[PDB]
Amino acid sequence: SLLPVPYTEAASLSTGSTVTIKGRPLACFLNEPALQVDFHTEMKEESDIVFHFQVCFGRRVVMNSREYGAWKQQVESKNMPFQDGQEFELSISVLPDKYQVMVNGQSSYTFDHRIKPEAVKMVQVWRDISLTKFNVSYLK
Amino acid sequence: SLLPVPYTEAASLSTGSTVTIKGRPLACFLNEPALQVDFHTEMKEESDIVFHFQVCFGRRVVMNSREYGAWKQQVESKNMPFQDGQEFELSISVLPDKYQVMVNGQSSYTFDHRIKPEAVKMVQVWRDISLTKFNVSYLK
Repeated sequence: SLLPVPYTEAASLSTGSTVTIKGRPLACFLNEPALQVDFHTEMKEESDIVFHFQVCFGRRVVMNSREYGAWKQQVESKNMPFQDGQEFELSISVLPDKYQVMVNGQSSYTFDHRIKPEAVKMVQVWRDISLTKFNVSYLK
Repeated sequence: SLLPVPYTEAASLSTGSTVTIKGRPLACFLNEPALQVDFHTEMKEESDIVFHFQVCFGRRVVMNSREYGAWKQQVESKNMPFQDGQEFELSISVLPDKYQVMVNGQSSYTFDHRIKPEAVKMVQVWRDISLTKFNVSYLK
C-alpha cells in the first residue's frame, strides 16, 4: 500500500528485538496469495537467509534457512491463523533460542536459531501483500 | 512497473486471439519469484479459471483450470526458458484446440482447452513481476 513491495530495510537483530509488519493479502485465499519474510545476512537479495518465513495463505507455512547458498531443513506448518480478506499484524520476536511469530496477537509459529540473529543485516518482505507498517525495535 | 500488479483487464478470447505480456521478475531466481496468469470466467477474482498458468521461476511451471470452484488436473512442466534477471515477453495464443505459450519467441508450453475460450471475461497477471506491456488482440 503506502510501503513499496518488495520491501527492504537494513536491520540489526538481537535478543529482545521485535519486527512488526502490518499488511493485507492482495488476493482472496481461494487464489492462494503468498507472503514471504526473509532475514538476510547482507544487503543483497542473493545473500544467505537466517530466517525464511513463507505463508501460502489458506494452506501452509514453511520456514527454513539458506546457508552458503543452499536451503536447509524445511519446517512445514499447517497452522493458519490468517483470515481471508483481512488485514493482519505480524510480530516476529527474537528470543534467546528462537524466533517467535505472533499473528494478530496470537503465538502462531516458532523457529529455533540456526545462525546467530546478530548475523542479520537486512529484512525483506515480499510476494502477494500490501504493506502499511514495518518496524524493527531497537530498545534493548 | 508502469502497469499495476496485480493487473486486471476485461477480455474476450476466441481462435486467433493473442495475449502478449512484457515484464520482469521482481527477484533473482535463487529467491524463487513467481508469475501467474489467470483467464477468468467473470470480472471477480474468485470466479472460475479457464486457464491458470503459474511459473516458479527457475523451477517449474504448473497449468490447470478451476471449474465450479475446484481445481482440476494439474499439468506440470520443468521447461524453463525464462532467464535469471531478464525481461521476458510472454505470448499466449488461442488455437482451435489449445493455448500456446511463447516465451521470448519460442514455443514453450501448450494446454488443451477444457472450457471454450469464449467463456473468458477477464485476464489477471500477478505475483512477483513488474509489467510494462499487456495486450489482447481483437483482429479476428
